Amino acid sequence: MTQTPDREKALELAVAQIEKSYGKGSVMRLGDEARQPISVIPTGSIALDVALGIGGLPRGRVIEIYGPESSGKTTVALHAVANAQAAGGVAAFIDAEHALDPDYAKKLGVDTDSLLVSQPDTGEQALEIADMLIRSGALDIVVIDSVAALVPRAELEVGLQARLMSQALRKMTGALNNSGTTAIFINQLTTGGKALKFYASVRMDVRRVETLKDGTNAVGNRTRVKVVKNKCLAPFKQAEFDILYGKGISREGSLIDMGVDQGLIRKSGAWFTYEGEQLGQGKENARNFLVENADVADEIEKKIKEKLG
Ligand SMILES: Nc1ncnc2c1ncn2[C@H]1C[C@H](O)[C@@H](COP(=O)(O)OP(=O)(O)OP(=O)(O)O)O1
Repeated sequence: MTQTPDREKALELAVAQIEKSYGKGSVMRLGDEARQPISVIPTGSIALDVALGIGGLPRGRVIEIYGPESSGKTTVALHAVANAQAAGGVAAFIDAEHALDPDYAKKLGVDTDSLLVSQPDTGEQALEIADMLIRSGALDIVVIDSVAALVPRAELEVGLQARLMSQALRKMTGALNNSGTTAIFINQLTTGGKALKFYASVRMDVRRVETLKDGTNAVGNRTRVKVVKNKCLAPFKQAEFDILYGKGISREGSLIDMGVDQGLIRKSGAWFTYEGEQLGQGKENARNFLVENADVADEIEKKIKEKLG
């Protein structure tokens, strides 16, 4: 063929139909401008929020946060919870690991007192209780800690967990689209993950990069999240942030990094300057600066969201 102009129109149609038959996000161009939804649960890391393209987690979708032991998964999830609550939303936690430490959760901004916690007796029950809560249309965000831990009733008394997820997720997936409840599934390191991989609209890969140090010992860790699946925005985008031991995700920390990576914060050797005055000498001070000077911190957050979306 020798075509050229009529191609960008035929393709356009193709896409358009693919879009309508299988839903928005069925095909995209990695370079495409992300759609901008109304509601979205911020993750608490401006970087991860943009890597997600929509500023936060989508609603009414199943999210999957997988990765190895102590990567930041539960942290990231607990944050998405602390934000859903901040907006006056109610959350639930389906515990099948019995490892949730509220003291920490509270420090992140979680209204632990109002947190609906469940601890099922079988993997089926877990999803059932999940579904039932979901359908009430009262929940905003539901976190199910560990897919690996939802053992079927049978085993508790041959690919059972696989079938279990499949069915469970088939049913649950519809109720979510109609309730606007986003559900997060934590995954270790794949059992029933085989299907979750497909039902999931967003799939994040969290891994621990470096053990953040500063003179003394490791006061935190540098986490790297990679969205390997994103049906709401072009996928394959990654982000890095710091989780300080006991503190969680350093918000300001992202403000700085994301700040300089957008020309909003100058770096003149150890010094972090922001449109005139100085923030501090050394990322930590800069960090500390923003944490006690919330006002400006918010200013920087606002300006990056104004510069991208
Ligand atoms: N109660 C706590 N107090 C202080 N730091 C904590 C606490 N819980 C977790 N962390 C810190 C230490 C770890 O480096 C980091 C782990 O994040 P986390 O979200 O708990 O990872 P994860 O959920 O992927 O792994 P895990 O399998 O251990 O549950 O957070």
